[PDB]
Amino acid sequence: STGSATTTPIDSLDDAYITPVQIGTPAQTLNLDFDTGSSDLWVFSSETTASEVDGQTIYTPSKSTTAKLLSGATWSISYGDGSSSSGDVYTDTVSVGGLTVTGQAVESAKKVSSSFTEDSTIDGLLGLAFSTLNTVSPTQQKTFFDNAKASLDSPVFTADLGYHAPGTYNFGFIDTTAYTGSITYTAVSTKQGFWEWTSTGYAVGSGTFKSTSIDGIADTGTTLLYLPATVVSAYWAQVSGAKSSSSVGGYVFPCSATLPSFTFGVGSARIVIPGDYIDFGPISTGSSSCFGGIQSSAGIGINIFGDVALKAAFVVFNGATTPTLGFASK
Repeated sequence: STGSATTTPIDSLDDAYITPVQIGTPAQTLNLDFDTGSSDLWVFSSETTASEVDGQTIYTPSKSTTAKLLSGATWSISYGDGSSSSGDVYTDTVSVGGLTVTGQAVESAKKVSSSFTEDSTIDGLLGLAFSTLNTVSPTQQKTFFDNAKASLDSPVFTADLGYHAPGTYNFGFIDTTAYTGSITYTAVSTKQGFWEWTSTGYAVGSGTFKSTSIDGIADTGTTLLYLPATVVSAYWAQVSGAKSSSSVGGYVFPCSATLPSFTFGVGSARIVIPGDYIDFGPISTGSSSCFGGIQSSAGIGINIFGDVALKAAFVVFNGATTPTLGFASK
């Protein structure tokens, strides 16, 4: 089997991407944030504290003839940006782009933190990291990908995120028309439960490539590109007026600037992030100070190849017995 679904930016800055997901019988369609940095599929629901729902579409398990309460199971998750959610668990039928999993754990939110409530466009998350990170207790549950894997034509999914435009998540096949040149594959460590890999270096604009190992995670659920302070300082030094602002919470730059590109290495291959992809617009409405899309990972504890990086590539998440990651230009 295979599946193919379009993923759409939630706003004009590509702050996140939503993908429609069918849950239950008859189908209830919710727009979920596909997150290769976590491993829970959770949804706003009829059980979510009413004051914490503001415009989201909810899953109502009592209206699904295939929903079953997973007795005794609870979940609770905290994300890198400080947001969180928790609740109980059902199993139900879940379909993505024509690919159907029966008996998928659907984690129903009883509580969500303010940032989730305040974002009306995201109805929940669909985790695509390794199932070892799943938070369901006392019986850990599998991700959608893990459940689908054996049925897929090939044990892979691909992320093709757009810049200010829709893109595609595919399951079970590689669309050879969706990228240019070749796909370069690179090793993955699953030791921390992430799609963790090592970039071979970087360049700023038309500058010379610096060969240096940068360990980090491919994370569709993180907006920006978080890299070591040395790398980030080298980038922003090429932008007149750019500075790190503790009050704003990162590097800012004059909105009148033309940003240089940023290149990252995948083996001997190179992915170029155009300068415009690094512009996240005014820090507040009407400001002439703009927020940068490349930020320091210092004090996160890990480097993160988030959407800023991933949307410059066609990315293969290869879930073979020994997982790997592939990157192509597009």
